[PDB]
Amino acid sequence: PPPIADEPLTVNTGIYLIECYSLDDKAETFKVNAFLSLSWKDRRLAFDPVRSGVRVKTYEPEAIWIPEIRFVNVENARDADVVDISVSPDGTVQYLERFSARVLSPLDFRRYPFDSQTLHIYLIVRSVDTRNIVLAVDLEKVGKNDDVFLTGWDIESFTAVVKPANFALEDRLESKLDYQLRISRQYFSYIPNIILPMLFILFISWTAFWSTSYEANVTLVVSTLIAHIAFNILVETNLPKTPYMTYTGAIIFMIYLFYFVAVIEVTVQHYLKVESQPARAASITRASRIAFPVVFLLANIILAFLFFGF
Amino acid sequence: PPPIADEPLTVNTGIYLIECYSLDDKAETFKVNAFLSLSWKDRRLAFDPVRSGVRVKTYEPEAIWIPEIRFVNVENARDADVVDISVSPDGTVQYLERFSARVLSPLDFRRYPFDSQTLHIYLIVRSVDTRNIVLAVDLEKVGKNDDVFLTGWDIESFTAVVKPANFALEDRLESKLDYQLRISRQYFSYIPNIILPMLFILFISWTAFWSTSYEANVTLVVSTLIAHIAFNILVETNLPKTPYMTYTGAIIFMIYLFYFVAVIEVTVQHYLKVESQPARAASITRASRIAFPVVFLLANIILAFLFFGF
Amino acid sequence: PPPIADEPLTVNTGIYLIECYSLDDKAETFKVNAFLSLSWKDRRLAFDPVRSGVRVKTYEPEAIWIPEIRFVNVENARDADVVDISVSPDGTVQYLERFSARVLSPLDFRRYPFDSQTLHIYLIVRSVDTRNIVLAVDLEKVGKNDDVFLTGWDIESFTAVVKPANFALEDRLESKLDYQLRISRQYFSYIPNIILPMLFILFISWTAFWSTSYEANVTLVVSTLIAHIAFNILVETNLPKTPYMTYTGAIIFMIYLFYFVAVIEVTVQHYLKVESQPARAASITRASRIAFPVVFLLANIILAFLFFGF
Amino acid sequence: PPPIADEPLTVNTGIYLIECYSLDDKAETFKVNAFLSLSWKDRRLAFDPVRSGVRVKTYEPEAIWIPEIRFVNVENARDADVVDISVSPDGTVQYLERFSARVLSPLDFRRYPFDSQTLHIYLIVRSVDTRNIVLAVDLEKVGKNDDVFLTGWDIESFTAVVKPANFALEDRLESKLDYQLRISRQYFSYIPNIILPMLFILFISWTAFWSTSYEANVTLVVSTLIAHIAFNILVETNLPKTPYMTYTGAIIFMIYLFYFVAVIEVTVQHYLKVESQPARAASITRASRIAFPVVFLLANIILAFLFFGF
Amino acid sequence: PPPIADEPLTVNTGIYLIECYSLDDKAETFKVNAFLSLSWKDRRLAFDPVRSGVRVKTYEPEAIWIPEIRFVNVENARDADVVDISVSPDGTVQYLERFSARVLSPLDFRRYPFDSQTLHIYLIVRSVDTRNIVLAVDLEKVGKNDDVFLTGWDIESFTAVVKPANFALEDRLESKLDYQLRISRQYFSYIPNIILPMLFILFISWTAFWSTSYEANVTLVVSTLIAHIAFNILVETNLPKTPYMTYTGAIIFMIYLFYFVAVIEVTVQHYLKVESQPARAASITRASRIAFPVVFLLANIILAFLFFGF
Ligand SMILES: [Zn+2]
Ligand SMILES: [Zn+2]
Ligand SMILES: [Zn+2]
Repeated sequence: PPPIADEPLTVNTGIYLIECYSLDDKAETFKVNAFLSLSWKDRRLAFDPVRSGVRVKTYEPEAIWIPEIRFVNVENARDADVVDISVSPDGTVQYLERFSARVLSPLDFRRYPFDSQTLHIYLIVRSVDTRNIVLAVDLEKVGKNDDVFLTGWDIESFTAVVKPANFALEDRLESKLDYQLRISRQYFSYIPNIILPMLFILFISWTAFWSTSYEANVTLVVSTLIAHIAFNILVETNLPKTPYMTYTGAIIFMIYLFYFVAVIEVTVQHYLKVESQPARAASITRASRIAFPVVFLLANIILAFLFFGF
Repeated sequence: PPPIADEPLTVNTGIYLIECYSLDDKAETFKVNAFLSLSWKDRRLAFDPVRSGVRVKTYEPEAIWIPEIRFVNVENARDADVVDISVSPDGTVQYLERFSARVLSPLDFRRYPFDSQTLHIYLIVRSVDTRNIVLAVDLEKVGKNDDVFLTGWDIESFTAVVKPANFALEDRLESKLDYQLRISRQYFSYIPNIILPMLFILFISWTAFWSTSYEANVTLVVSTLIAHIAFNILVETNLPKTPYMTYTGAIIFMIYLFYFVAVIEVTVQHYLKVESQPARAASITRASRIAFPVVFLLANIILAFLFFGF
Repeated sequence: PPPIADEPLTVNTGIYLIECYSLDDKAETFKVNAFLSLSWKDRRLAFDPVRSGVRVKTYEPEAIWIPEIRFVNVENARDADVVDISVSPDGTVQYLERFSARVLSPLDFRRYPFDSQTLHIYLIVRSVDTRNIVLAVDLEKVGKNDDVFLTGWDIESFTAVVKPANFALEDRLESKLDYQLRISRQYFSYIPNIILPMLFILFISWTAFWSTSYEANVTLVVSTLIAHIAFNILVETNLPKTPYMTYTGAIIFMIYLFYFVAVIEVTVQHYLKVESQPARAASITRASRIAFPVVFLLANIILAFLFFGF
Repeated sequence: PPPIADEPLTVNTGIYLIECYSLDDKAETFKVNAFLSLSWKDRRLAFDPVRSGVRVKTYEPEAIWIPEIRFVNVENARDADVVDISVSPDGTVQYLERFSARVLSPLDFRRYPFDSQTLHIYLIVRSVDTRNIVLAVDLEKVGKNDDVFLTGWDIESFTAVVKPANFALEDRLESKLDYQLRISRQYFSYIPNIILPMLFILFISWTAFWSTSYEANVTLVVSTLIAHIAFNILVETNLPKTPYMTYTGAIIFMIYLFYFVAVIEVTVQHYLKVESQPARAASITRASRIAFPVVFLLANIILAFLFFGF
Repeated sequence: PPPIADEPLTVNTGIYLIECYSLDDKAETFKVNAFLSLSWKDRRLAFDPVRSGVRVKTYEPEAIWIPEIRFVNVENARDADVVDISVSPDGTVQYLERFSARVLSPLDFRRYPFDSQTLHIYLIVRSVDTRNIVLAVDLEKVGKNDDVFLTGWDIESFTAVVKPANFALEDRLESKLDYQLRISRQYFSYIPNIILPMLFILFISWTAFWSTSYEANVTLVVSTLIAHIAFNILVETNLPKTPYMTYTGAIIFMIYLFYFVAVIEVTVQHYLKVESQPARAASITRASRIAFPVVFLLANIILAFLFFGF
C-alpha cells in the first residue's frame, strides 16, 4: 500500500557502523554490523496530536508501508533485525534497523602492503508508480563508533555521496546511494615478518662473492633461494590473482633475478677459475661485490618510485 | 489453481546478473546473485481498467497462481526473495524476484591457465494438465550489469538458447532453458608467480653442465628438483582431479624429465670421469649444453602446438 | 489423518538424480540434488471423475495426508521444496519433490587411487497404527540425467534394492530402502602429478650408486628423501585416517625403505672405503645397482598383486 | 500451560545416535545427529479410550505442553525437527524428535596419538512452579546404530548417568543429565605417516658418527633436523594449545636434543681433529655410536613409561 | 506498548556464561553461549494474587512488552532462544533467554605468548518516550559455570561495571553496560614447540665459531637460518597484523641479527684466513665465541625487561 504522493517521494537514509570486521584480502569482502536509518512522509497516517494518543506513535512493520531498501553488493540477503518505528504527526515516519551483511567491495593491491583502500555500501530502491529517490540524512550517517575495529587497518573516514544515482532498470527506475569507508593498511608487521627477513636471506646469498668454494657457494646461494620461495609463497597466499602487478610482487620478483645472476657469477667464477685465469675471476667476483648491491638499491629506487612516486 | 488454457501455456523468462563471485575451480561451481523475470497470460484475472482500480494491479504471491521455476544445476534450493508482481488487464502477469544460488557448472582445464569457459544456468518447469513451455524474453535477459565482478576472470557474454528443451520426465513433460555465461581466465598472475619462477629453477638445474663438481652438481640439480615439486604441488592444489590432461600438467610433467636426464648426465659425467675417459665426459657435458635447451624448446613447441594449435 | 487401510499400506518411491557433486574423500560424504517420487492409495479422497472437476485433482501438502519419508544417512534435514501433487480418482496419490541433502556414505580406500565405490541413500518410514512398507517404482528410479557430474569420478550405475528392510524400532516398525550409486575413480591425474613424480625422485636417489662422493651422495639421497615426504604428505592430506592400509599408502611407505637401505649403502661404501677395502666397496656399490631396482620392481609385483590380484 | 502436578514431575529422556561425524581435535567439538525421546504424565489430557477415538492420540507440538529441553554444551541452538507425538490414555505423553547439534566436549591429548576419549551431551531443564527432574529411560538410550561412523575413531560405548544433577540456577532449579560417548583413537596411520618417518630421519642424522667429513656431517645432521621440524610442525597443527604436555610432543621434543648433542659431537670431532688429537676424536665418535641410540631407547622407555605406565 | 512510567524505567540485567569457546587470536573474536537475565516493573500487568490464578504468572514474549536489548560488539544478530517469563504481582517481570553470539573483543599481543587479556560484552538499549537505564543484578551475573572451557586460556574472573554509560545516539538516549571477561594465556605449549626449538637452532648456528671449514660453516649457519624462518612464519601465522610490536616478534626479529653477524664472522674468518693473517682469524673467531652468547643473553634481559618489567 505505497504512500499516495504528488511527486517522486524521497526516502531519507543513514548508516551507523557499529562493528567492522573480517576484511578478507583474498575474497575482497568485509563484514559490517550497523544501524540503518530511514524516513519519509506518508501523510496517509498523519494523526491529530491532541485528538488522540501522544507526540509520536509506534508501529510494527506489518502495519505501515515501508520501502524496500536492498543493498547492492552483498553475498546474501542483509541480516537486519528491526529497532523502532515512530510516526510523526505530519505523517513523517521514523525507521531504524540494525543489520549485518558481508559486503563485496574490491581492493587495489597495486601498492600492496602500503595500500590505502576505499570500501562501498550501496542501497538501491526500485519504484512502483510513485518514483523513489533515496538521499542521505547526515545526522544519522555520522555512523562509525569511537570503537570501530577492523584489525590491521587504520580507519580514515565514513562519508556518503549525497547525490543518488537514478537508473532505469527494467521499466522501473531505481535509486542507488554510495556509502564510503576509507581505510589505510597497518603495514608494519609486514616488516619484521616479511620485508626484513626477505632482505637478510638475499644478502647472505651474496656473501658468496667473498668466497671461492663452489660447494659452499651453491650450499650458499641455492640454500637461500629456497628460502625466498618460502616467502614468495607465504605472500602469494594472502593475496588474490591480481591481473595487474603488486608492489611487493614486483620487488619479490625483482629479487628472483639477483639470485640468478648471483648463481651465474659463482658459476662463472668457476669455469673461469678452473680455466687457469683467476686473473679474471677475483676480478669479476671483486666487482660483483659492488655491482649487485648498487643495481639493487638502484632498482628499488627505480621500482619504488615507479609505484608510489607516480 | 493453474490458469485454464486452450494450449501449452508459455511462460516468459529472463535473468539479470547483478553479482558474480566465488568461482571455485576445484569444486566447479560459482555463485550468482541476479533478477529472475517471469510472465504469462492468466486471462483468469483480467480486469476492467476503467470499471475499477488502475492501469496495473499488484498482488502478493499467495493470491496468484505462479509457475514453479526450479533451477536444474544447483547445490540447494535457490535463495530467491521476491521483488514485485504486476498484472496487466489482459490478464498478463509480471513477476520479478532476485535470487542467489550457487551454481554447478563444469570446467575444461585442458588449456588450464589459458582456458576460456562456458557456464550454465537452467530452469526446468514441470507440467500438470496444461503443459508449460518456458521461453526467453530478451529485454529482461540483457542481464549482467556494467559491474559484474568474477575475480581473475574476464567476462565475455551472457546470452541464452531461445529454443527450450521439452523432456518427458515421469509422465509429465518439463521444459528447460539454457542461460550461458562465457568467460576467459586472467592468466597472467600465473606468470611472475608460477610460469617464470618454474622455468628459472629449471635453468639453474642445468647450470651443472658447465660444472664438474659432482657434490655441487647434485647440490645443484637435486636442490632445484625439490623446488619444482614445490610448484607441481602448489598448482595441483588449485585444480581438480581431471581424468584428462591439463596443459600445465603437461609441461609441469615434461619438466620432471629434464631433471632426470639432467641428473643422469651429471651422474655419467662421473662414472665416466672416474673411469679415466674425460675424452667423453667434457664431450657429453659439452653436448648436453645444447641438447637440453633445444629438446625442451622443441618439446614446448611440440607440446604447446598439440594443445592450442589443434 | 493417515489413510484407513485393511493391511500394511505400501508407499511407492523413486529418485531422479538431477545433480551430483562435492564428493569429499576425507569427510566421506557427497551432495545430491534429485527428485523424490512417492505414491499410495488413499481411497479416502477418491473422487467421481464425471460427477465433478477433471481427470486428476491437484492438492497442497497441508490438505492430504502424506507419509513422512526421512533419509537415513544425512547430516541434516534433507532440503526438499515440493513439485506437484496429483490425486487419481481411485484415491491414488501422486507426489513429487526435489530435495538436496548431503549424504553420509563411507568409502574403501583400500585400492585408493584405483578404487571403485558404492554410495547409498536410504529413506526410512515409521508406522503408526497402519504399517508402512515402502517399495521402488522403477519408472521413477531411472533417476540420473544424461548430465550427472561428480568431478573426477566415472559414474557406473544408479539402481535400488527392491525388497525393503522392515525393522522394529521402538515399538513401531519402520521400512527402509537402499538406493545405490556405483562409481569408479578417474585415477589418472594421479599419475603425472603423483605417481610418476614420486618415482623419478626415487631413481635419482639411487643415482648415488654410480657415485663415490659421500657429500654428493648425501646431498643426493637425502635431498630426494625430503621430496618424498613432500608427496607422502600431499597424499596423506586428501585422505582420511584409514584404520586399514591404502594401496598407495603401501607403496608410499615401501618407498621409505629403499631410501633407508640406499642411505645405508652410501654410508657403508664409506666406512668401507675409508677402511682401505674398496675391494668390497665398488663390489657392493656395483651390486646395489641391480639389487635395488629388482627388489623394488619385485616388491611392486608382490605388492600390487596383493591388493588388486586378490 | 504446564501440567498440574502434586510433586516434581519427572521427564523421561533418551538419545539414539543415528550419526556421528566431524570430531575436530583442534576445536574440541563433534557433530551428532540423533533421536531425542521424551515422556511425562500430563494427566490433564487423559482420554477415555472407549468413549472416543483410538488407543493413542496424536498431537502437534502447539497443542500439548512440552518441556523445554535445552542441551548444555552446544555452539548454537540444537537443530531438531520433530518426529511424532503420541498421548497414552493415562495422560502419558510420548515425544520424539531428531536433532543435529555440534557438541562442545573437551579432550585429553596427554597420550595424544594413543588416547582414548570420553565425550558428553547434557540436557538441562529449568523449572517454573512445579519442579522438573529429568531422568533416563534406557530402552530409548541404547542409541547408537550398528552404523555410527566417526572416522579414525573406534567407538567403545554410549551410556548415561541415571542420577541427574539438580542445581539451583537463578531462583529456579534446573535438572541436568550426562550422556556419555566413549571412544579410543585409531592410532595407526600415525605410524607409516608420522612415527616411523620421524625416526628414520633421526637415524640418518647420526649416520654422521661413522663419518669424518664435516661438510657431509653437517650436510647430514643439519639437513635432517630441518625434516624433523617438518614433522614437529605437521603434528603441532592438528592439535590445540595444550597447557599440558602431549606424549608425542614429548618425544618430538626429546628428539630435538639428540640432534643438538649430535651436531655437538660432529662439531667437537672437528675442533678436536684439527687440534692434532684424533686420539680422542675417533674415540668420542666411536663412543657416540653407542651412547646415542642407548640414551634414546632408554629415554623412550623412561618417557613412554612416564605417560602410559603411570 | 512500553510500560507507562513516572521516570527513567530501570531494566535489570545479568549474564551466566554457560559456554566459552573458539577464541580466535587472528580474528580477535570469541564465541559465548550464556543466560541473559532481565527484569523491570511493568505495574501495568500487576495482578491480584488471591483474586485469581497463582503466585507468579507465565507469559509468552508476544503478550508482554519486552525491552530490546541488543549486544553492541557482535558479528550478527545474537542467537537467543527464550527460557521462561514470570510476572510478579507488583507487575515485576522476570525474563530469561539463552543466547549464543560470537563477540568482537580486541586483544593486546604486546606480551604475546605471555599475555593476559580482558574481553567485553555490551548490551545497549535505545529509548522511546520513557528513558531506559539498564543496570546489573549481581545474583544473575555470577555467570560462568564451574565448567567454562576456553582452550589454552586460564580464565580469571567474570564481573561487570555497575554504572552504565548513557549516550545520546540520534535524538534518543541509549544505555550501555560493560560485562568483563578476564583471561591469561596458557603459554607453555609455546616452549617445547616454539621457544626452545627456536633457541636450539640458534646455538647450532654458532657452532660455526669452533669450526674453520667455510663450506660447513655455511652449510651450518645458513641451513639453520632457513629453519628460523620456518618458525618466524609458523608464529606470524597465528597472529594478526599488529600495528605495534609483539614480544616474540621482538626476540624472533632480534634473532635474525645474530645469524647475520654470525654469517658475517664466518665470512670474515675467511677473507681474513685467505689473506695470510690467521693471527686475527682465530682471534676474532675465538672472541665471537663469547661476544655472541653474551650480547644475546644481555639483549634478552634488555628486551625482556623492556616489555614485562615496564
Ligand atoms: Zn524493457
Ligand atoms: Zn663439499
Ligand atoms: Zn509474588
